Amino acid sequence: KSGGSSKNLGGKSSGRRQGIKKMEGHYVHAGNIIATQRHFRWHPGAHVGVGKNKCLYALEEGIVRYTKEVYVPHPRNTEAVDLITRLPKGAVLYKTFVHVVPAKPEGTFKLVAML
RNA sequence: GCUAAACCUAGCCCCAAACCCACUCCACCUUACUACCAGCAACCUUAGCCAAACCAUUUACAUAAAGUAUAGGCGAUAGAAAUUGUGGCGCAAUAGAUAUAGUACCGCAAGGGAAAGAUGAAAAAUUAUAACCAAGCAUAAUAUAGCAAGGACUAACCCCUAUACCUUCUGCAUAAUGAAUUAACUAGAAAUAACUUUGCAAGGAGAGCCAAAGCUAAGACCCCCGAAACCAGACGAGCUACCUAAGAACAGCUAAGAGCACACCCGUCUAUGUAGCAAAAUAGUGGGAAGAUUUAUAGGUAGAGGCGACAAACCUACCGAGCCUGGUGAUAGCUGGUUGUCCAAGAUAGAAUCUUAGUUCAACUUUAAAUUUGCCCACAGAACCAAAUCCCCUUGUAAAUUUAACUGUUAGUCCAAAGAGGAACAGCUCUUUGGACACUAGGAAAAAACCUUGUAGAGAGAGUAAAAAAUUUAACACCCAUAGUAGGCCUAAAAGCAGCCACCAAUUAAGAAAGCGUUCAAGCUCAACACCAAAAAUCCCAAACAUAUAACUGAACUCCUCACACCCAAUUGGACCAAUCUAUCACCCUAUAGAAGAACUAAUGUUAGUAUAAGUAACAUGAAAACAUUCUCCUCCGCAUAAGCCUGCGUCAGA
RNA sequence: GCUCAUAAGGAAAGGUUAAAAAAAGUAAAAGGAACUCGGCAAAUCUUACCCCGCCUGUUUACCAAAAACAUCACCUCUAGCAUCACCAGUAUUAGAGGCACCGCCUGCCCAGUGACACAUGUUUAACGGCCGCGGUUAACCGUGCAAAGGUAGCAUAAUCACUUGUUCCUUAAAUAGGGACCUGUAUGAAUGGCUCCACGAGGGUUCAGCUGUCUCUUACUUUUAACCAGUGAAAUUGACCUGCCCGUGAAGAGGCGGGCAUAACACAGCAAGACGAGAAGACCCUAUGGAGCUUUAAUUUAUUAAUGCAAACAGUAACCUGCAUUAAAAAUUUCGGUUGGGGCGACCUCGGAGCAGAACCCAACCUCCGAGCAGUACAUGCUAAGACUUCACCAGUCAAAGCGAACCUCAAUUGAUCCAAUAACUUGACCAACGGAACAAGUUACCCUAGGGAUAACAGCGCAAUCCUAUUCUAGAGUCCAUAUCAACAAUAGGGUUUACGACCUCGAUGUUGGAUCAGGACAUCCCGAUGGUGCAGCCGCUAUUAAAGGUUCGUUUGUUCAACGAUUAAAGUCCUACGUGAUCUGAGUUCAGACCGGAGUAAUCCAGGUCGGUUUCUAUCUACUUUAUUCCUCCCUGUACGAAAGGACAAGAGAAAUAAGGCCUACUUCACAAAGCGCCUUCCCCCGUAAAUGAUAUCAUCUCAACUUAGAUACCCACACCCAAGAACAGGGUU
RNA sequence: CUGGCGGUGCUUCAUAUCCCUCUAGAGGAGCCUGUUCUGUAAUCGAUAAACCCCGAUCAACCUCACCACCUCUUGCUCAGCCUA
RNA sequence: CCAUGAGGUGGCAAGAAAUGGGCUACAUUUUCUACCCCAGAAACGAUAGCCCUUAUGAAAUAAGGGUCGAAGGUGGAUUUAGCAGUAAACUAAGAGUAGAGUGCUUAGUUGAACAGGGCCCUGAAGCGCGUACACACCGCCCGUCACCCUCCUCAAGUAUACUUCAAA
Ligand SMILES: [Mg+2]
Ligand SMILES: [Mg+2]
Ligand SMILES: [Mg+2]
Ligand SMILES: [Mg+2]
Ligand SMILES: [Mg+2]
Ligand SMILES: [Mg+2]
Ligand SMILES: [Mg+2]
Ligand SMILES: [Mg+2]
Ligand SMILES: [Mg+2]
Ligand SMILES: [Mg+2]
Ligand SMILES: [Mg+2]
Ligand SMILES: [Mg+2]
Ligand SMILES: [Mg+2]
Ligand SMILES: [Mg+2]
Ligand SMILES: [Mg+2]
Ligand SMILES: [Mg+2]
Ligand SMILES: [Mg+2]
Ligand SMILES: [Mg+2]
Ligand SMILES: [Mg+2]
Ligand SMILES: [Mg+2]
Ligand SMILES: [Mg+2]
Ligand SMILES: [Mg+2]
Ligand SMILES: [Mg+2]
Ligand SMILES: [Mg+2]
Ligand SMILES: [Mg+2]
Ligand SMILES: [Mg+2]
Ligand SMILES: [Mg+2]
Ligand SMILES: [Mg+2]
Ligand SMILES: [Mg+2]
Ligand SMILES: [Mg+2]
Ligand SMILES: [Mg+2]
Ligand SMILES: [Mg+2]
Ligand SMILES: [Mg+2]
Ligand SMILES: [Mg+2]
Ligand SMILES: [Mg+2]
Ligand SMILES: [Mg+2]
Ligand SMILES: [Mg+2]
Ligand SMILES: [Mg+2]
Ligand SMILES: [Mg+2]
Ligand SMILES: [Mg+2]
Ligand SMILES: [Mg+2]
Ligand SMILES: [Mg+2]
Ligand SMILES: [Mg+2]
Ligand SMILES: [Mg+2]
Ligand SMILES: [Mg+2]
Ligand SMILES: [Mg+2]
Ligand SMILES: [Mg+2]
Ligand SMILES: [Mg+2]
Ligand SMILES: [Mg+2]
Ligand SMILES: [Mg+2]
Ligand SMILES: [Mg+2]
Ligand SMILES: [Mg+2]
Ligand SMILES: [Mg+2]
Ligand SMILES: [Mg+2]
Ligand SMILES: [Mg+2]
Ligand SMILES: [Mg+2]
Ligand SMILES: [Mg+2]
Ligand SMILES: [Mg+2]
Ligand SMILES: [Mg+2]
Ligand SMILES: [Mg+2]
Ligand SMILES: [Mg+2]
Ligand SMILES: [Mg+2]
Ligand SMILES: [Mg+2]
Ligand SMILES: [Mg+2]
Ligand SMILES: [Mg+2]
Ligand SMILES: [Mg+2]
Ligand SMILES: [Mg+2]
Ligand SMILES: [Mg+2]
Ligand SMILES: [Mg+2]
Ligand SMILES: [Mg+2]
Ligand SMILES: [Mg+2]
Ligand SMILES: [Mg+2]
Ligand SMILES: [Mg+2]
Ligand SMILES: [Mg+2]
Ligand SMILES: [Mg+2]
Ligand SMILES: [Mg+2]
Ligand SMILES: [Mg+2]
Ligand SMILES: [Mg+2]
Ligand SMILES: [Mg+2]
Ligand SMILES: [Mg+2]
Repeated sequence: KSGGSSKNLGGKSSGRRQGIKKMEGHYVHAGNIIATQRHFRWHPGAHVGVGKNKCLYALEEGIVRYTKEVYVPHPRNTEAVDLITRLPKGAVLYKTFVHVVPAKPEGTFKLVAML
């Protein structure tokens, strides 16, 4: 027995727990993490921030909603521009975005005093 | 009825209170119980087990301050002061002091250690109580068969049923340990904190301690036996190893640490013995037997040591270092056990750990309480390199979150599918989804895991779920033969089959040839025409019928009369209760509260008697006789003494 | 100290019979070691060899008595001296060591350790070592390195498999014994190499004699056994009203599912089972439980002696005490985890790919890819709503804003407490055994203890990777000729007999192989019986089926079944029986303590290396048991049938020999009023596998898984008391 | 006994000789010149005094009698023979 | 014996590998110029190609005429002859090549040292010693392992033949 005992070590990693934390229809508050995962899964949509680990987190109190909108990234990403140019005429990427439909308003004009 | 069973009084533990004893007569440090004569003696840090999962520094010897400061491989732990101020809710011969006594017994020695008895006013009462109560036997031996029991039965057996208990482990009669019963003893002491009920309240408690509803007081919770092994000093050279002083022994024969051979020293081998003669024996063959020889007496060498012709052998039957005392009831992830009745809830994804036989967290489970949403939920929502899964309103329901507690689980096995390595094998090792087993019920033969089925009782009632293996392949249409010829290439040769070509066509109507056999041709058929699966070793294993009408039998499942808390491992929450003492009327034996040395089918548990092999193994005493005496055999044995014992086969009376 | 057998000293037989088994003695018809690993009890009394040890002597009282231990002889080192020994001694004297007398010898090396301050070197008779690559079965060439590179010598060793060596004998067989070869690659010199005078309870062979060890055992006495009288234990027991076969069953059933059986107890033997009975298996494994031994493992020098300093006095311009070093040997401790049993090999932290395919999720002694970092600012600044969170915790990740300036990329890429530096921001780990004791090794076959078949060596159990047996298409051979016969590439069925594989009860015990008596069963049949084919002119042969009623040798070696060989008969078959049977036996060794040979190891110890020897218990309780024809040789068949000659048979009858069983002492022996064999008599029935009349499905033909015919139980029996050929008692026969 | 030989002894000579002194050149590169011969169809004889600036006083062919290609029996020679 | 011969075109004349010799020049009077012996400076070598192939010719090796006008670096033992027209320098004709240079025969000019001492190396002559040598030191030669091989001695246990028996 040599060269085939257990030289292929290293595979002893636990689960990273990276998925969806607030499914669609849930009343998420401002600041809660919506999901965490590697590689841009759900691109940022309306009222959805992005941290450093390519994660998402709600910014306003509302219900989470997912749609399929066209993808038009920033010209900075030369790789994205190249991939787009490599597509034919009638071609669309259609990525998965995330939205947060706001419920409450930003404020209300209340009566202070009668002068 | 033999053997048995009980008596309870002597004495023990606690403190409550004082501080105790001690030479008539001789004798006692030499060899202790010895009338008598010329020689140093004293003061010493205790170690160690154990806990930090090892272990070195470390670990204990009135109240409050305060378990604070402080010290501490700053971790396990240790831890001050100033200030303060004359009886038993005991024991009653396996209990109580070990005690009738520190008695024999082990013993040369330190050292360890038990029981004696049972009526009373008269035992200078003759004369016995009332038999009854466990274990072993008699009155009284068995009469097909099989966990010693049930339904029964008019009856014992005969009929059907069911695989001893506890512990472990996923799984049990298993052939895994425990066990002969009986009587006695024998194994959960409490903690910061938490729950319930009393009393007062922003205060209570009989200074001190706690206060954004708190404190006080009570009730309720933390097992036993079991090593190897260390420390300090005693006791041990009377046997073994060595040394010292003075003594003893060694026939004879042949002839010098010479040879054979008495006594004598040790035992290389056989046989018997193996609970024997002996916790190391009996005969010869064995080596020596004027010398490194054996031994009588006394003294010296004692464990971190002594000794040692090294056997790492011996030092009082067991020496890789003898026993005792006090630390040690040492420790121990480990074997074993952990006592009365009944009801209810009650099976776990994983991680860390000098770690996978152990511990913590998480998760499962239990108790009391405040809150409201817990599960299948429907459109929809949830990725570029198949069964599926998450959220999910109405809808079935009544379950879920949290607070405060704390023990218990955290080694699993099998089945259907995805698999992973192995041989697309293993009652093979490990995951994912579901079920079962650890929990009873009816079957597949005896089955854990397979099919059906759960809320617990009776009735000599009714209706159902699962439920009984089937099946025998081999013929065959079997009438019948001219020729252009030996076509051509190679083949001396294959002409019809060593090899290739086209494969025509005359027979009236069909192969330049589909097989067989020829070196080669010779011969025999055919295409077509004319009726035509079993075998392995103790002996195969339920009797058994193909022919009376499809439906029966078949549970702890459902129903019928009553009332229902009365079928889980570990754990948890509750209702009762045999015995004793205490305070209460009782008083032919019971109630309210206070306590547990409070409740035995087991811990190769201890004490006492008794079954079991078992009347089996072991065993002796030479013969006749007038018990005067005589006869047969053996002898390396016998005489006195140093070592050692203390009256230990003579008489008198009874055993 | 005495005569050691006599003037001393004692009674081996409680009484009857002599069942079975064992032991102590007497003899034995032919052999004298041929059963046996061994000449191991009893008798002769004895001849020649090898290894080792100088010979005597001692060792493990209590399993190993030696090939070990010690020295008369040689050699190494230390000591210049007197009052307790060493010493009332003095260098030829003593102390500490290596080897083994005597003879031939002790060849080389201080790189490394130790001892000598020897002015830098000595010491190997101290610890230890004496080499490799290509060549006309090798000298000598080309060389590399150090200390030399095994010199002499001995040889298949007590010397790692090769090993049962080669080689010639010793016998009928020789892994037993011995004459020579280095090739012993790991022999080889006072860790001593070789011969030899005497010797060995040391370990292995052998020539002429020897015995019951066996061939084949028998008769007698005693011990001893049974009954009648007495007393009188222990190991052990859950209760037993206790059978057998098939299958299951925590995996070998007297109590389970189905069948066979079963009147009651008692003695006389039994050791197959009740995984039988005595010891918390001694072999394997766990223990942050121990102890012995060894140092260059982690620590302290308590103690001894010498060193430098201090006080301590004499000199000038000599004893104690305290502080650190050195050698000795002393004082405490440990020897981490995984391993489909333990060591060995490998691993110990983290990220990704498939298992885990569509929220998360899960296993690495399953197959892979990577990292203890890498590049520019230093607003990588100070604050703070809400969340994710490697399935716990400790540890990690995103973030609206608020103040201050604007007009980071990557995937793991790491480090907790205490402690230390630091005036103070801040920093300190290959703690990788990476959730991390502040630093600790090797062995135990001299081991102890608490436990484990959670976890091993033998079994049982399940698989069938390996093998064997049969069949299927023929590939290929077999002179034409696949299928008389052999048989590739594959598939279908049976095996658990070999090697493993899994550890499911059996480590508070299942005693391990051969060899002895005894054998039970199965046929994949070696032979005796019957058939078909054949490369069958006959025997000798080959193949396929039935038949297990029977038989299945004598010996030489190595402990080994297996393993080689000599002669037989027709054959010297396989397999299971817990590698059948140790409560029937055996010890040869396999698990032990001591020693030797070569090696590993600085040392203790070990080679799963080789041998010298190594206490084998049981008093029976239960179940169960304890009395009924086989072959070979010979004679008429004889030289027959068969050819080309050699060669050479079928059946039947008869004589004799053995096998196993049933009997006897009158001849022969052991011997005597008996019994036994070596001596003598008897032993008898076919076995299902084939070949044939007669005809249909299938008017042919045709043996019948269509109808019908051929080779196709006899034996023993069932009316008190004395002796016995009957018997342990009981029972039986005779008693004119 | 003759001779050879001697790092063999003694004595006498060497007059560019053997040294004690002195001259131009080889021991530095290119053309010509040779040799053993790898190219080849290609003489190569001597290959240390006795052989190479020897046929060389010269290798476009003539030197070259060596083969790629053709030649002949009277072979200009009563041949060539440079084939040993 | 119908060539192993020679005759008709072609060729070898570059160095696998080793190398002597003739010329070019390795520098300060090298290379340049005047006085026909009145001085200095940079401190110089087409060595071969290409055509006319010169010298000829069927066909061209140092070339007379058009392209290298530079680059090499007096070297260590040893070596050649030279006692004076010698060593060393400065110029021409030509045997022979049809064909020629830097070679060779002849014809010319300038012109050293020491010209003295010894066998230490070498050669010769006279006396003499030794000789295992004689195709004569390039000799004989001694001892290391042996095939076709010729023999012997020792050797523990073995097999065969043989003397002694009775002279007791
Ligand atoms: Mg992975
Ligand atoms: Mg403790
Ligand atoms: Mg501790
Ligand atoms: Mg005070
Ligand atoms: Mg008492
Ligand atoms: Mg008491
Ligand atoms: Mg009774
Ligand atoms: Mg019963
Ligand atoms: Mg229990
Ligand atoms: Mg238990
Ligand atoms: Mg288990
Ligand atoms: Mg049992
Ligand atoms: Mg409150
Ligand atoms: Mg003594
Ligand atoms: Mg002794
Ligand atoms: Mg012996
Ligand atoms: Mg015994
Ligand atoms: Mg002796
Ligand atoms: Mg003697
Ligand atoms: Mg004597
Ligand atoms: Mg002790
Ligand atoms: Mg304890
Ligand atoms: Mg542990
Ligand atoms: Mg147990
Ligand atoms: Mg109890
Ligand atoms: Mg329940
Ligand atoms: Mg750790
Ligand atoms: Mg398993
Ligand atoms: Mg269960
Ligand atoms: Mg019900
Ligand atoms: Mg009791
Ligand atoms: Mg027991
Ligand atoms: Mg008990
Ligand atoms: Mg008995
Ligand atoms: Mg007697
Ligand atoms: Mg008797
Ligand atoms: Mg005889
Ligand atoms: Mg005999
Ligand atoms: Mg035998
Ligand atoms: Mg034998
Ligand atoms: Mg023998
Ligand atoms: Mg003899
Ligand atoms: Mg000796
Ligand atoms: Mg012993
Ligand atoms: Mg002995
Ligand atoms: Mg000695
Ligand atoms: Mg001596
Ligand atoms: Mg030596
Ligand atoms: Mg060997
Ligand atoms: Mg008896
Ligand atoms: Mg009796
Ligand atoms: Mg017992
Ligand atoms: Mg069974
Ligand atoms: Mg049983
Ligand atoms: Mg047992
Ligand atoms: Mg045990
Ligand atoms: Mg301990
Ligand atoms: Mg300990
Ligand atoms: Mg392990
Ligand atoms: Mg978490
Ligand atoms: Mg902002
Ligand atoms: Mg971690
Ligand atoms: Mg660490
Ligand atoms: Mg540690
Ligand atoms: Mg040993
Ligand atoms: Mg096994
Ligand atoms: Mg063929
Ligand atoms: Mg197991
Ligand atoms: Mg075991
Ligand atoms: Mg055990
Ligand atoms: Mg047992
Ligand atoms: Mg058969
Ligand atoms: Mg066996
Ligand atoms: Mg047995
Ligand atoms: Mg020893
Ligand atoms: Mg030796
Ligand atoms: Mg026995
Ligand atoms: Mg009996
Ligand atoms: Mg009985
Ligand atoms: Mg010629």
